[PDB]
Amino acid sequence: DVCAREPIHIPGLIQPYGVLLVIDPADGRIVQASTTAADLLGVPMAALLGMPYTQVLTLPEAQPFAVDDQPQHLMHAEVRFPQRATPPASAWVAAWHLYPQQWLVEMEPRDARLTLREAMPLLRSVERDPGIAEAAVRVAKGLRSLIGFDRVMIYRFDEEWNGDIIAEARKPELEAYLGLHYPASDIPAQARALYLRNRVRQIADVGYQPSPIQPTVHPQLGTPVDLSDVSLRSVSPVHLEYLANMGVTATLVASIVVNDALWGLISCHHYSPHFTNHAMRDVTDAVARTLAGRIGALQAVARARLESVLLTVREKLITDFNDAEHMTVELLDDMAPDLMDVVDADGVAIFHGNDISRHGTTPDVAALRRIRDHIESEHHEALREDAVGALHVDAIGEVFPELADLAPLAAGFIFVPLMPQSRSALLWTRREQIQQIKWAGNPSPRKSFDLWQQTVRGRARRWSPLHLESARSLRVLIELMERKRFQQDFTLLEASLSRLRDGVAIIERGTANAAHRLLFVNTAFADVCGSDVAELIGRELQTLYASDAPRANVELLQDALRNGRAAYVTLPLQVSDGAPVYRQFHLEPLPSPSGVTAHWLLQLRDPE
Amino acid sequence: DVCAREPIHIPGLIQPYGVLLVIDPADGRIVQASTTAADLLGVPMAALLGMPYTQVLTLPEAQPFAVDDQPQHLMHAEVRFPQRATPPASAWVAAWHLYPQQWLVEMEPRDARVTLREAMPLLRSVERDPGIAEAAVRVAKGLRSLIGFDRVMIYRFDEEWNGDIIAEARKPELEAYLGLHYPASDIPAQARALYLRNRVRQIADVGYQPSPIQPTVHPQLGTPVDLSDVSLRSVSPVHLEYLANMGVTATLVASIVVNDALWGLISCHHYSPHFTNHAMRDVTDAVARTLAGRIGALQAVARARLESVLLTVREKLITDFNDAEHMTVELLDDMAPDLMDVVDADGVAIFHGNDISRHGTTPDVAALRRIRDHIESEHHEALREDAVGALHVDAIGEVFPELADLAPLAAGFIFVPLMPQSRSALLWTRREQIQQIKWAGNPSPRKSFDLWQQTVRGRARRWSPLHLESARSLRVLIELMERKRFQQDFTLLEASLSRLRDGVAIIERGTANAAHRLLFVNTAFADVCGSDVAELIGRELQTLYASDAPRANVELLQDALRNGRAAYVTLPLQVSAPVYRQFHLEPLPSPSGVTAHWLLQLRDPE
Ligand SMILES: */C=C/C1=C(C)C(=O)N/C1=C\C1=NC(=C\c2[nH]c(/C=C3\NC(=O)C(C=C)=C3C)c(C)c2CCC(=O)O)/C(CCC(=O)O)=C1C
Ligand SMILES: *C(=C)C1=C(C)C(=O)N/C1=C\C1=NC(=C\c2[nH]c(/C=C3\NC(=O)C(C=C)=C3C)c(C)c2CCC(=O)O)/C(CCC(=O)O)=C1C
Repeated sequence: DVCAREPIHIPGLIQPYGVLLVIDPADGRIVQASTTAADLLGVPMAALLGMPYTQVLTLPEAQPFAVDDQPQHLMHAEVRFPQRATPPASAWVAAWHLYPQQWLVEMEPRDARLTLREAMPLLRSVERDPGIAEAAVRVAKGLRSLIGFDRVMIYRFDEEWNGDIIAEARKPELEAYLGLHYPASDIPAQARALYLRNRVRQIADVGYQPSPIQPTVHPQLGTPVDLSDVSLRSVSPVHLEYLANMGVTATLVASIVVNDALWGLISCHHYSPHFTNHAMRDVTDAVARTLAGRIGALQAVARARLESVLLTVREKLITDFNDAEHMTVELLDDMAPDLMDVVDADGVAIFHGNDISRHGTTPDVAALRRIRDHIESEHHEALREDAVGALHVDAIGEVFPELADLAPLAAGFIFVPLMPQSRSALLWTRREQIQQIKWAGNPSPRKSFDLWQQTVRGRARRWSPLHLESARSLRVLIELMERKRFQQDFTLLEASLSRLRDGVAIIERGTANAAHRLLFVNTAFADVCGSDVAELIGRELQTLYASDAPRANVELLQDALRNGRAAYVTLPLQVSDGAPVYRQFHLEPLPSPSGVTAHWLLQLRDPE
Repeated sequence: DVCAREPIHIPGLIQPYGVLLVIDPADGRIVQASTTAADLLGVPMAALLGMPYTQVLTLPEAQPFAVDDQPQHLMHAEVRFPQRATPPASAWVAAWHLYPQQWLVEMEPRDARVTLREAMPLLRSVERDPGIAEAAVRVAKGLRSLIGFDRVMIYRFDEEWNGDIIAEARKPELEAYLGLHYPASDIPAQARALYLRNRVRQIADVGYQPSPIQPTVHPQLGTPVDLSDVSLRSVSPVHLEYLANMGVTATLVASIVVNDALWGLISCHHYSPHFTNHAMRDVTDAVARTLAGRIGALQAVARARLESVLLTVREKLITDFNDAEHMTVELLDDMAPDLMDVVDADGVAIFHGNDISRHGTTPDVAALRRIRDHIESEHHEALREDAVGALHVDAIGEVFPELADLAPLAAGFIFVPLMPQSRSALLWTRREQIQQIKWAGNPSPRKSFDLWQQTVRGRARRWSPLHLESARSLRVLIELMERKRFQQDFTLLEASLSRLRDGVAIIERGTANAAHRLLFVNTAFADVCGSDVAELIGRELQTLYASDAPRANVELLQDALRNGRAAYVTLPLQVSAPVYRQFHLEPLPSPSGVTAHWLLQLRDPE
């Protein structure tokens, strides 16, 4: 928090190995310059300030130019210093950063002796490597041989922005850092952000003399120099403290940017001073690029493969579960392996009112009932809201402290449906996975990096979002269960109704513009009318009584229908053939949650 | 296809610019060799054939070796020819393809003339710019300046393997090819497949003299040379015809391979002869890979963004839809915008037995009923089986020719559920999207490339697999609808039966375990007994009649219950006067026909 609040991009200091000048794109005048400029360029800080760059420039290659909006970056090219008699003992090379209001020229030694063509057999290998692990180690081993670093490691960022050394290539005599876990605070967010912008950075000598930009703020713009893109940018004195405490004298780290996000870093350490020249710096850029590219592709194909297997298994469960009308014991015992696999659970428990069907490695029925009871609690009603489609825990003891135990079999779980009481419910469980976090430290930078193995009990393997959506996708199985149950009970009650002696009908109350329709009619009611049951459903009630029926008796029926009340009247029926069939109409209003009657029960006593 | 039928990988011919030899990994002797070898190597085809390679070429950088299974490929390295009195008018460079039974050495001029270093500002720029379009044009403009080709274009493959020029950089004086559509037959599957294997190919001069491999078939293996990995491999005379008809003299194309699949190509044309040396072929591979990597990342972020918006909206619909027990008109009118957005439809229609709730831009009720009827057809049962979780069409006229019209509003659609009849159903519709496809020809290769704008009607915007999964994920609302309907009807029937004047009870059978128990009982049946409805549920049919009942009348009831048949007997009940009543036991239908429940009714005295 207070660590992440540090400029780091505007230190007003550079590394002493190179020289930096700030040029005004209108005049070509040097507005700001680092103290290291005076010694190489010839002219001291006095006249060097406010001087046209061309008088101290000898660039045989490309030249700087005006930029409209998007800045342009020119590569390291030969630079010579005319206002001095052979100032360097080594070849010098200058890079340009051209922004609309300022130009920045950074120059550093060429160095020579070591390159892109020799990196190609390595790049070509990782491009066709299977799995991130294989590529990561190939890159560390390969890069360690290409540049000459004492140790090269691939630092993968995890979900909480912590880090893990997943690959390492080092001098045999060195203590291995492989598999060591570092907190998220070691690389604060403001640094991580810059590591997407500036993808390769070097520290030639940890604890150097930082060379400051003479006018710290722009003499006419009043702004500090945004050294985000300058490779010479002086690094944090907190990181330089950490690096000295770790015993490293030189650094070179390149970002692994997968899908426009910092996936990890290629961290190189040298326990002696080491300047990585523009050439080696470009080679490490190419390997980081290729490694980020392969990781992404492998991750993309993986997801794509997993999603299609997980779909088949889901679609089989939806079909198999629909096809069977009565949910037998062998049905669920066949379903169980695929019902666990879809979400990658260690066990599953199917609930249907007091009954529980447990499969795989799950707690006992008493505990599965203890877990379900606890979730549907009034106390845990906020959890079900804040949950997305299914409630899930990675560590039962944290979320549900009263279910602290049960962690060995149901440490993690996916509970569906989010609706309380419900009758039908699915509970996927993952058992405890004792995790061993290999800290290189413990919880201003740390002096010691001693191994500290934190043993974490009561947690299960994290539910991947692929497995959480696979769960949400199977909510349809809960509604399948409920529908089929109400369907079974409804047809039973309809069968009992359709075979009654007394002739009954369920009337749906109309509206002002709608009329009262027959919703249900039994064979005894339909036969007294003449028409078959199917033809009479949806027929208006006003149809059933003869278009002759007395005013008084009809108005009594209409008054109850109008007011949603009850009626008992003898009315003649609309005769299909002849004989006047009078029946006594017993209209009774069926209860409504609002008390405002929505349906009636019409029954016509069968004479006996 | 008669196009793809051509085995373009075994032509028995090479491009004349380089030399090819087939070496036996046991002896090191040259078994086969292109006619261009004799002139370069010194020794003519006569003594050259069957000669140890070591005698005819000295390699100071890289040497061949034995391979066990997986072939190895050595890069272009310096090659010198000792059997000739100064044969190099230019520097020569040799590449090796080492297979377990054969070695293949292909050599071509070094050419020289800053390269991989100069490509770096371009590579760093594409990996940082947003959107495939921006990158594609950057690559064409950039690559045109790096390797000086007259025109550079980015050819993106579509769903039906056709191709579209999405980016172009050309000599100003040249007629633009940008936005032109080419058929899938122009690059046969045979070629596309090879373009995954061999990632960069060049034609130095279209209509060259093809130099053949002297023993066309291996002298001891009897097989033709699989030139699939060889850069000198002679190209099809059909493409060379096409290229000459288009007026191009030189070509260089590199594959854009996104997630191990051919996404497109970087096609370069030169209207004068042009040989691209190993170095610029490596530079164009680096840009093709960086562009393929940028395309993939942008596609990955896109999916990631879409999946998270589609999720929120889907869970907004599952909650809102569950919360309401009464499906009001304003209910569905509130749901409608989010119900259309989840699948990115232009309209939606909710069905629930004869009723239809139309929202957005959708056809009329008569048409929505015409469509639904057509899907649940007997002669269209093959579609719903072959469909995954939801049936969907991109162009209604193709799949359903009788539904040829309707396309202006329901050109595309997603229908859920796949089960026929089923009272509840959702139909998402996308309206027609008239496409203007700009052909460079018309339907042996075409002589003319004249513009032909096909005005494509009757199709809608393609249903992304993400929207299709967003649809499958909302199958739960169809089951929500059906559950809530059966629940509403069941409580209604339960309320009704619990009046009726006549005493009613539903008897569950006494299978093996237990006896025949009361499943349901109405208030009229419970009152004649004495006990309340709740206490009487679960009780045996034996417990509610009191020990005063005659043997014969009881045995008549017992006989029907035993056989799963019907009865009608007068039996006394439990006296809380004994109270006799007409026991009318009727067997309720079963799917097996084997009776599982009965309807007991006791006619109320009148
Ligand atoms: C302010 C809190 C910090 C603590 C505590 C600490 O240890 N570091 C803190 C701050 C910063 N770290 C910065 C950069 C940084 N951190 C790492 C971490 C590692 N490097 C390693 O080699 C290993 C293990 C071998 C670890 C865990 C790296 C690699 C970097 C970047 C170094 C580089 O790119 O050169 C940082 C930003 C500094 C800057 O770039 O200006 C801060 C403030
Ligand atoms: C049917 C056969 C064919 C017709 C008709 C036709 O026109 N070509 C046919 C066959 C083959 N084409 C092959 C390769 C190929 N085709 C293209 C297409 C284009 N290139 C362009 O520049 C444009 C428009 C500007 C189109 C359209 C391309 C780029 C290639 C690959 C060229 C290369 O990689 O060098 C082949 C395979 C030939 C081979 O490589 O052996 C056949 C057969």
